[PDB]
This record gives sequence, structure tokens and C-alpha cells, in this order.
Amino acid sequence: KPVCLVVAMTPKRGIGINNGLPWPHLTTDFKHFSRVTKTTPASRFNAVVMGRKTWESMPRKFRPLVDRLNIVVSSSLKEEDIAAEKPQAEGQQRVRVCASLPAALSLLEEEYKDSVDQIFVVGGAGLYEAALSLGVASHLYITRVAREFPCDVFFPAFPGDDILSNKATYRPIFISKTFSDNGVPYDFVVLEKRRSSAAAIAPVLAWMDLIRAVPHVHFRGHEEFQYLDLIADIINNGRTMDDRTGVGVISKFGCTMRYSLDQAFPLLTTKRVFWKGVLEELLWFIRGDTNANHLSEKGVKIWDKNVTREFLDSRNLPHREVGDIGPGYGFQWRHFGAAYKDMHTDYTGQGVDQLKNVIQMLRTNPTDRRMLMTAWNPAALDEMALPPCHLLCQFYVNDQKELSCIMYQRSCDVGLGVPFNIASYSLLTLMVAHVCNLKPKEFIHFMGNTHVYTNHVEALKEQLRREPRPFPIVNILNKERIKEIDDFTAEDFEVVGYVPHGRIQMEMAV
Amino acid sequence: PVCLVVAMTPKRGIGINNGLPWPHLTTDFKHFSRVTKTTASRFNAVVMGRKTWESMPRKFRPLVDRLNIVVSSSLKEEDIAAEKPQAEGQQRVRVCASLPAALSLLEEEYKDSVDQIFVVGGAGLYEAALSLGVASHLYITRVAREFPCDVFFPAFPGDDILSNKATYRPIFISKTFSDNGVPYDFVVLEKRRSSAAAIAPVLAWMDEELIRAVPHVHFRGHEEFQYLDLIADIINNGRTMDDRTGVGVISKFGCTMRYSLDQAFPLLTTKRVFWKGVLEELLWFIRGDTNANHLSEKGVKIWDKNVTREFLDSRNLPHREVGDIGPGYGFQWRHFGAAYKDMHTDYTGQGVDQLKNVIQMLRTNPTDRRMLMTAWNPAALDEMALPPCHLLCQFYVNDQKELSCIMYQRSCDVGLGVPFNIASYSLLTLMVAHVCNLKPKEFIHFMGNTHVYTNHVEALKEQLRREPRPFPIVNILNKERIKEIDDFTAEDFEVVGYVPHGRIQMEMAV
Ligand SMILES: NC(=O)C1=CN([C@@H]2O[C@H](COP(=O)(O)OP(=O)(O)OC[C@H]3O[C@@H](n4cnc5c(N)ncnc54)[C@H](OP(=O)(O)O)[C@@H]3O)[C@@H](O)[C@H]2O)C=CC1
Ligand SMILES: NC(=O)C1=CN([C@@H]2O[C@H](COP(=O)(O)OP(=O)(O)OC[C@H]3O[C@@H](n4cnc5c(N)ncnc54)[C@H](OP(=O)(O)O)[C@@H]3O)[C@@H](O)[C@H]2O)C=CC1
Ligand SMILES: C#CCN(Cc1ccc2[nH]c(N)nc(=O)c2c1)c1ccc(C(=O)N[C@@H](CCC(=O)O)C(=O)O)cc1
Ligand SMILES: C#CCN(Cc1ccc2[nH]c(N)nc(=O)c2c1)c1ccc(C(=O)N[C@@H](CCC(=O)O)C(=O)O)cc1
Ligand SMILES: Cc1ncc(-c2cccc(N3CCN(c4cnc(N)nc4N)CC3)c2)cn1
Ligand SMILES: Cc1ncc(-c2cccc(N3CCN(c4cnc(N)nc4N)CC3)c2)cn1
Ligand SMILES: O=c1ccn([C@H]2C[C@H](O)[C@@H](COP(=O)(O)O)O2)c(=O)[nH]1
Ligand SMILES: O=c1ccn([C@H]2C[C@H](O)[C@@H](COP(=O)(O)O)O2)c(=O)[nH]1
Repeated sequence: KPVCLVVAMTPKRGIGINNGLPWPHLTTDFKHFSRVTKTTPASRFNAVVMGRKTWESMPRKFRPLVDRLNIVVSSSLKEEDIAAEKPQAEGQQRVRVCASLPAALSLLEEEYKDSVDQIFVVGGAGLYEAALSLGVASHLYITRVAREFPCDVFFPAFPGDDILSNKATYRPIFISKTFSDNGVPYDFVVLEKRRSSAAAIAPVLAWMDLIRAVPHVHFRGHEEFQYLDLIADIINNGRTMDDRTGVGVISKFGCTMRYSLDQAFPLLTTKRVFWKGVLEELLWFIRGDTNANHLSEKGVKIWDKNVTREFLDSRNLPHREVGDIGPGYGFQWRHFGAAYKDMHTDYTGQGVDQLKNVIQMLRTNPTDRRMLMTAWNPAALDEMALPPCHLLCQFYVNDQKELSCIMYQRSCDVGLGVPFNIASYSLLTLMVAHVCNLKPKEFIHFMGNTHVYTNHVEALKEQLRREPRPFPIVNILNKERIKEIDDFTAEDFEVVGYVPHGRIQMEMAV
Repeated sequence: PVCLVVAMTPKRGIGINNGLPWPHLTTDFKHFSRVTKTTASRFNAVVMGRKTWESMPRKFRPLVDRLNIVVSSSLKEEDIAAEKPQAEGQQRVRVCASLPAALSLLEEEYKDSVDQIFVVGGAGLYEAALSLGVASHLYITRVAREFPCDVFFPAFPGDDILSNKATYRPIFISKTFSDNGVPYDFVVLEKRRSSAAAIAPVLAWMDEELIRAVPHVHFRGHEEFQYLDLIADIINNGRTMDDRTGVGVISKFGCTMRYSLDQAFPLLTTKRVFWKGVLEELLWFIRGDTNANHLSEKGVKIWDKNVTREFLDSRNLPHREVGDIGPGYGFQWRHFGAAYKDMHTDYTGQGVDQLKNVIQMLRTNPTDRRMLMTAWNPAALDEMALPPCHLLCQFYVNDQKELSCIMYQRSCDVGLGVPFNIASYSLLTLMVAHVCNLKPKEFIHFMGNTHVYTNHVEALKEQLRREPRPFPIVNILNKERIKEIDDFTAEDFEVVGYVPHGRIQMEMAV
């Protein structure tokens, strides 16, 4: 009696154009559709109910949908029209035609009470709209396509449609990890209409034996749940400490996350991440550049507060020009151990080029276990505006030419920095994979002092009420031009299908 | 349906002079109470021998909320009537002439009143119960230290759970506890001879999918299961690769373990770990010593194969004397960045003493987030006999003056090195805690390239068939004398209650 809806949908609720699908073929989505509509426990089949145009949109070879009772809602098509279109295969059910959705559901009760198990409404907008109006839909199986495409047909507005993009309810109980086919990111959600072996162990367990992110979500496949759960874990279980800043901190020690890079890109969705910032900083690092004015001048001000006259003096660096971070990250990457003078100097050929070494080892001997890059130079710390937070990274290639990367971070501002750090090293992994002819597989985040500032806790709690959106894809453009790590520009990247929730203001502790 | 509850030394010792052999173990008593009390209006019964009844302090006898039965021919029910004032709600103590009689009485006069029957000592009752074959389960507290005893729990098939020599197999192994300088743990042996319905179909298509360590053990509380499961995980899921050595490897990337240091010490038990080796190497590191002959001369040969004329030449270090590891681990700890000459040189005051800095920061500003030590100096790598494996560690103090330590290891020989590395940095944590007036809490192991050599897999599979024993305690002796990190000697340590399985020979891949 209670129907399910099954649908794939752009963020703007688009489902169709020109009586076809808006996107190229999404293989995994089709598998899912088939598997959800066919699978059943009994001589009980499922029924699929569809509109006339949806029936017409389907290629002849696939229609009628096999092993499923097909019902078409139409006032023009007759059952004989359909029977005449293609010969009924033995064992399959003869396609029914009904005048409306109510009629289709009556027919299912009247003529098929003992025959059908589940009822699926499978489009188009006519049927989705009616089903929601009648209030007979218990569950929505929604494939969220993260890219927008030209569409002329749309899934109707519904309470809970904030799962799709920014503006009885339908709340998500299931959010998968991000898939991709043909350069299209997407994921799967399910919404629900809302409004004496063990007996011997038991007594010993008994004596031996709160903030949660979107707790209604039971299957937490989306990899962003690692970040969301880490926020909750620190707030619930962390310890309140003082620190350098004078601001409060709640901290934990020794934390881990890992993000797939093969299908999509972990640009967190639960608040907008400053992508221009990640890209510009990483290119700056790669250059060995220590002049934060080069960032500031492009609208990336992340380093400004730590390179003021004031902050440099608090660090006993009176001789530093404003903007000079000293021998920080990129300097140690490209010139480890070289004698620093200032940000204006040519250091070409001084010290160890760790990045070159890593790349050359990846290209020639990828089973080597010493493919590390470090920014932590105890001899140079006092000369830096700030000791590095992300201080070491290690590369690994498997049997399939898949590249993984670990980064160790001594100090993790979970609220502000962590999302930015995830994106930064995930991007570096993409860039290195490309230049070494490898496939990016995984970014692995190892975290030391993992903390949330006290002045962030109330904003972070709001963030935890948001369900994640599918991750976008990052494409490297102009691959043919790009042969070395130094070749990348700010323009050779495309972020595809990024649909985050709004910015949340969070003040940087200087 | 009877269960035995007992605490026992590795040699099966239970008693001396009609008392317990050990000082009071608080957690064991909690456990005993909780197991025997926890349950309708149905109580548990405890059955005990006369001497056991006499051994118990009057304040605790009879055992509250439990039907007490004493097995004796000399003692009388009436004696207990007037021995002590009887509370309402509690059951009158019964006396029976034998264990068979106690069990008959339970059937005859307490058919439905009682749930579980517990035999609670002493050797008279344990022996009878095992002879009758009426015991289904053993609740055994394994005391890891040996004590003078005159009374022993009987030999039983499966008593190899206690020390090295119808069956009793362990189904439960807890983590290691300690009270009054006594390590112990808890085992249980068993006598042998539509929210989810909507999610279901989507989960089914998403999973399109075997070594296990002592699989009969269902509750896997012992922290050594992290190591055992990591072995299994690599063998099951790892990828076969070549490597530097020419030997096969099966590898994974990005692995984690963490070990409590507050109660006991993670010296793995499933094979004997070379403790003299860990202690001597760590002291050597702390000295800044780079002469492996100093280790070799004490019977610690771990560095010999990597400091031969042959190996040094394969590394293009002809000018190195045999035994000179170059500017490796301890050199970088105590003298980061100093110009190396040879192992005979005084480097006092050259480079950065990272260990001193960490300790001074712990003693003066323990909320600082830069308490790191690194051995990874890209400028010096080519001069080293071997690039360091354990390359970075970070310290952390919470609000309770508890010290935790993270160590990052780029390359992990799971078979040979890992157990040794766990012990090494856990020990360093103890030493640092003491000298900084802190309480050791936790060692956290972060692992990069995590591998098992192919020529170890056969031996590792044997290792996985062994149940872990309780972890020992490591005590620092002569605490009063020891005020700085340099003060420790090879003699200021005591390892208490270590009862590992036998050595397993595993060749070092050179
Ligand atoms: N991305 C996705 O998940 C999905 C994509 N699609 C796309 O959607 C499009 C087709 O959907 P759409 O254009 O909305 O057409 P529909 O599938 O809704 O079919 C429209 C026709 O069906 C009949 N009908 C529908 N609703 C009613 C109603 N309430 N009462 C009576 N008759 C009704 C009428 O047939 P008649 O006029 O003969 O009486 C009507 O003209 C295509 O582009 C297709 O590719 C389809 C399914 C899902
Ligand atoms: N570590 C642990 O977990 C525990 C250890 N203990 C220790 O054990 C010691 C006492 O144990 P133990 O010396 O064996 O004494 P018991 O407590 O077993 O009592 C022995 C007496 O019980 C009676 N009895 C024993 N066996 C039988 C039998 N098969 N049939 C009939 N009557 C029997 C006899 O008294 P009678 O002649 O009157 O019948 C015998 O002298 C103490 O040191 C105590 O601290 C005790 C509890 C648990
Ligand atoms: C990490 C790192 C590099 N850094 C450097 C940097 C320097 C000092 C720091 N200090 C503290 N206390 N926390 C930090 O995260 C931090 C980060 C950054 C600094 C600022 C922003 C920032 O202003 N954030 C963006 C939004 C980014 C996001 O969504 O997370 C903004 O517009 O505010 C980002 C990165
Ligand atoms: C890590 C580390 C220290 N080290 C240093 C060290 C040096 C080179 C290495 N090389 C390789 N390939 N694997 C290693 O584990 C390794 C370890 C060790 C070296 C040897 C032994 C050894 O031959 N067996 C020990 C058993 C110790 C144990 O139980 O783990 C013995 O008793 O001889 C142990 C530790
Ligand atoms: C190239 C191509 N074009 C179309 C199809 C195809 C085959 C069978 C059915 C369909 N439909 C397209 C829309 N459908 C659908 C697809 N995906 C979800 N999640 N829900 C749906 N209702 C079911 C109907 C499309 C397969 N391959
Ligand atoms: C100082 C002190 N001395 C003795 C006791 C005490 C109190 C009640 C009972 C006992 N027993 C000691 C040994 N017992 C026991 C203890 N622990 C386990 N695991 N099994 C057991 N059977 C039960 C008998 C000991 C408590 N406190
Ligand atoms: O890439 C970065 C740079 C900085 N920080 C944060 C961590 C701390 O909150 C702060 C630096 O303070 P200390 O860890 O140096 O005390 O900046 C990050 O999280 N990531
Ligand atoms: O403390 C140590 C030192 C060495 N190794 C092992 C790891 C590797 O098997 C080998 C080092 O060889 P490379 O990682 O340099 O290839 O020694 C350890 O596990 N722990």
C-alpha cells in the first residue's frame, strides 16, 4: 500500500530534457535502479509505475522493464498499443495501462493483492507530483547528481528538499559515499516520510561497560562523516585546555581520517571551503615562495595576521620585512636546510629539493619506502613566523599504479584549518599523480593535537545539523601541457559539482 | 550448569596460609562481586569449602545477595546462625556434606529461586567440580606475577592460557589491569568437545564481497589484539610488492594502534620480545651514540648487519668504520643538524638538542603544541647507514598531568620490528613522564608503509593461534636518584609478571 519513489536529480531538481536524461550514462546509478526495483525475498514481483513520456523515453531494448510488473499511466496509450510495440516474453507480465496514479494503485490492490511485493513510482514529474500529493510515498530513493545540466522537467518541491541544494517532512536515513561516472559526481540517499555463550560473557561486560551529527542518518557512508564525527567526539570527549592564543581550546590527541580520491574530491560540503585559497597557497608552497604578499595581492589573506610588523616582533624577528614567513613550508620543501636571508633572494640550487626527490623516486622506483617530504627543520624554527602545522607527508604506490598520501599534522584547528588542509594535500596528491603517470587513490590524515577553539563550538553545533552533499570532482585541465610539478598554474583546475552549504564565520586565533 | 570463579598465578597458585597469596586486587574483587551478583525474583548461589569460608573476613561473610552454601562435615548450619546477626531479605546459609549434595539441594529445595551456580573455592571444590565434569565455564583472573602459594588450582586441558607447558577454550580476554603492583586480566573459558528494510536492497548491491587470530575468542579486550588483527589484515587485504631487500613484501598504507601505559606495559606476549634489546638501544639513542659496537658488545646485535663493511659500501660509504651508523637516530635527537665526522667524536653542544627542548617544554609549558622530536634530516640521509624508520614523535599533556606520545614510523616490519618499536617508545614515554613529574597515559603508533615479509607469513600464522597473556608491569627503580633523562641506566628497570609464549625465529631482511 505505501509506495516508494526512485529518482535521479540535479541539485535544481532537474530530471529530464528533450524526453531523455540530462546527463551521460551513469552506470552505477542504473545498477542501483535495477537492484532496488528487482530485489525481493516467495513467488512475490515488484511493480514499477511510470508516466507515458517516461515509457517513451526508455530505449525499446529495455522496455518493458524485466522481472517487474510495468504499469503506465496514460489516457492516450492503450494496452494493445504497447502489446503491439514488442512481443511479450514468456514468464513476464503483460503491461497494464491506467488513467491516473490512484487508478494504478487500485488495480494493484484489486487484481494483484497476492502477486506484488513493493510498489515503485519511477517518473516522471507527473507521477512524482501525484504520489507526493496523495501522501502515499513512504521512502524516496534519490540519486543526487552533483552537476547541473540543461533540464526541462523537474522533480517537485518537497519539505526536506534542502538535501539537494541551498534555499510531513522527508528526512534522510541513508547517505552513501560519492560515486562518479563519465565525469559526473553523484551519491545515493534514502529519505523517509516523518512528521548461553553470550549469557556467560554478559555479566563481565556489564561491570566493564552528548552531541551527534545529523543523528537521524543511520547509514553514514559519506566520508564527510569522519570530519563531522571528529567534531562531535572532541566536543563530547575532549579536554578543555589553555594554549598559546589565550583563547580556550578543547583537545584530543591522535586522530585519523582518510578520503578516497579515485571517484571524487573531498572538498567538504557542510560549509563552503575557500578553494581559491587552497589552490593559491599550494602553488605558492611549490614555488618555494616565502612572501605572503604574493598571496595577499590575489585576495588570499590567510597569512596576513602572522606576518605583520607586530606579530614578527612578538617572535623576535625585527629584521623581517612585512610578509616574510621566513624559511617556512615551501622553502623547506624545495630548499631544505639552505641558509635563509629574505623572501627576495634566489635560492635556486641551495639545500635539498625534497619535492623533486619524491617525484623522481615515484617515477623510477615506486616501491621505495623513503618517499617523504618534511617542513620540520628544528635548526630553522626560530626564523619562521610560525612553526609548520602540516609537517610531513609520505607517498605510496601499490601494484596498480595507484598513489596514496599520508600527511602528519602536529596541530589541527578542526573548525577552521582541517577542511582546508584536507583539500590542500588531496590536491597535491592529484598533481603528483598526474606528473608521475599515476592514479590518485587515497589521502590519509594523521593528526596530533586535534582541537576546537571555544569560540567555535556554537557555530560547529549548527554545522553538525547539516547533511553532507555529494563531493565534487576536480579536473586537471591542459594535461598535455603539464609535465612537471612546476608547470601547474592557477588556471589548470576545474571544480565540478560543488554544492556546499553556506559559509559559517569563524574567527582565526592569531 | 555450574561455573567456576577463581584468581590464579601462572603456576595455578591460589592460596597460602589459608589466605590469598597477593596484596588486595580491587578490580578483581569488583569483578567477582559483579559476576556472582548480576542476574525475575531469581538469586545466584555461591558454593565454597570450609577453609574458604574461614579465610573470608567476618565483615564480608555471608556474601550478600547470594545464597551461600558451605561444603563441610565438621561445621554446622547452626554455628552460622549465631556466628553473626542475620539480615531480612537474605537467604540462610546452608551446609552440605559434598559438592554432589550441594547440587542436589539446589535442585530439591531451590528449583526456580536461583539462576546461576558458582563454585568459589577452594581447591577441594574446584577439584571435585572438574572431576564431576559439571563446570561449563571458568571465570579466571590471571595474576601475572608468581607468589608463594601452598594451594593450587588443578591441572586442566587448556591450562596453557596461564603459562607455557573435553577442553576449555577462551571466549573472552580482557585488557590488562593492575592493583598494588600486580598485573592481571580476566578470561572466561568454555568447556568444548522498515527503516532497515528500505536501506537493505541498496546495501546489498554496494557490498560485492581468511586469516583470523584465535577466532574462538569473541570478546577481544586485550590490546594485543590490535597487533594480531593488523597481521591478519595485511595478510588478507595487503598487496604483494617487491622492495629494497629482494624478499617479497605484503603491504598496506596508513595504520594505527594505541596502547595504555597507566596500568601495564605493552610488551607483546604472543612471542617473547627482546627487552634487553629495547632497553639498551633506547639508552644508546638517548646518549646520541652512533657506534653499534657499543650495542654488539652487550649482546645486542640488531644493528650489526647494517653496519658491515659490505653494507656500508653498498651505500657508498667506504670511509665509514665498521659499526658507524652515521648521523642516525640519537645523533639527530641530541644534535640535530650538526656536521657529522665519525662515531668517536664529541659533538657536545653542536646542533639542536631536541630531547632537552621537549623535556623543558613539558616541565614549563605543557600546553605547547610543538613538543616534537624528529630523526628525519634530508641533509644527512645519504650519510646514514639506514634512513630512520621511526622518524618523529610528539608529546601531549592533558589537564590531569597525563602524558601521551605519538610516534610516526615510515616503514614497519610488522613481524620483527613493530613489537620492538611499541616497547621502545612506550618505555621512552615512561622515562619522560618520570623526569617531568607526569603520569604516563598512552602510546599512539602511526604507521606508514606497513608490511609483512613473505618469509615470515608461515611463522606469523603460528603466532596467530596463540591467545595473549596479561601484559607485565615495568617499574622504574631508584626514582629518587633519577632527575634528568641522562641519569637512567640499564639497571633502573624491573619487568614484572612477563609470561610470553616462546620465541619465534624470524630472520632480519638486510
Ligand atoms: N532522472 C530521473 O530520475 C528520471 C528521468 N525521467 C525523465 O523525465 C521525462 C519524462 O517525464 P515527464 O515529462 O514528466 O512525463 P511523465 O513521465 O510524467 O508522463 C507524462 C504523461 O503521463 C501521463 N500522466 C502523468 N501524470 C499524470 C497524472 N497525474 N494524471 C494523468 N495522467 C498523467 C499523461 O499521459 P497522457 O498525456 O497520454 O494522458 C502525461 O501526459 C523524460 O525526460 C525522462 O527521461 C523519467 C523518469 C525519472
Ligand atoms: N585465589 C582464589 O581465587 C581462591 C583461593 N582460595 C584459597 O584457597 C585456600 C583454601 O582452599 P582449600 O585448602 O582447598 O580449602 P577449601 O576451601 O576447598 O575447603 C577444604 C575443606 O572442604 C571440605 N572438602 C573439600 N573437598 C571436599 C570434597 N570433595 N568433598 C567433601 N568435602 C570436601 C573438607 O572439610 P570437611 O572435612 O569439613 O568436609 C576440606 O577440609 C585459602 O588459602 C584461600 O585463600 C579460596 C577461594 C578462591
Ligand atoms: C589550514 C590552513 C592554512 N591557513 C593558515 C592558518 C594560519 C593560522 C591559523 N591559526 C589558527 N588558530 N587556526 C588556523 O586554522 C590557522 C590557519 C589558513 C588560514 C586562514 C584561513 C581562513 O580564513 N579560512 C577561510 C575559509 C576556509 C575553510 O572553509 O576552512 C576563510 O575565508 O575564513 C584558511 C586557512
Ligand atoms: C625495531 C627494531 C629493533 N631492531 C633493529 C632493526 C634493524 C633493521 C631491520 N630491518 C628489517 N628489515 N626489519 C627489522 O625489523 C629491522 C630492525 C631489531 C633488529 C633485529 C631483531 C632480531 O633479529 N630479532 C630479535 C627479536 C626481537 C623481537 O621480539 O621483536 C632478537 O631477539 O634477535 C630485532 C630488532
Ligand atoms: C543510454 C541510456 N539511456 C536510458 C537508459 C534507461 C534504461 C531503462 C530505464 C531508464 N529510465 C531513466 C530514468 N529512470 C531512473 C533512473 N535512475 C533513477 N535513480 N531513477 C529512475 N527512475 C528509470 C527509467 C533509462 C539506459 N541507457
Ligand atoms: C582484604 C580483603 N581480604 C579478603 C577479601 C575477600 C572478601 C570476600 C571474598 C574473598 N575471597 C577471595 C577469593 N575469592 C575470589 C576472588 N577473585 C576471584 N576472581 N575469584 C574468587 N573466588 C572469593 C573469596 C576475599 C576482601 N578484602
Ligand atoms: O595548516 C595549518 C596551519 C595552522 N593550523 C592551526 C593549528 C593551531 O590552531 C594553530 C597554530 O598554533 P600552534 O599549533 O603553533 O600553537 O594554527 C592548522 O590547523 N593548519
Ligand atoms: O625501527 C625499525 C627499523 C627498521 N624497521 C624495518 C622496516 C623495513 O622492513 C626495514 C627498513 O628498510 P627500508 O624501509 O629503508 O626499505 O626495517 C622497522 O620495522 N623498525
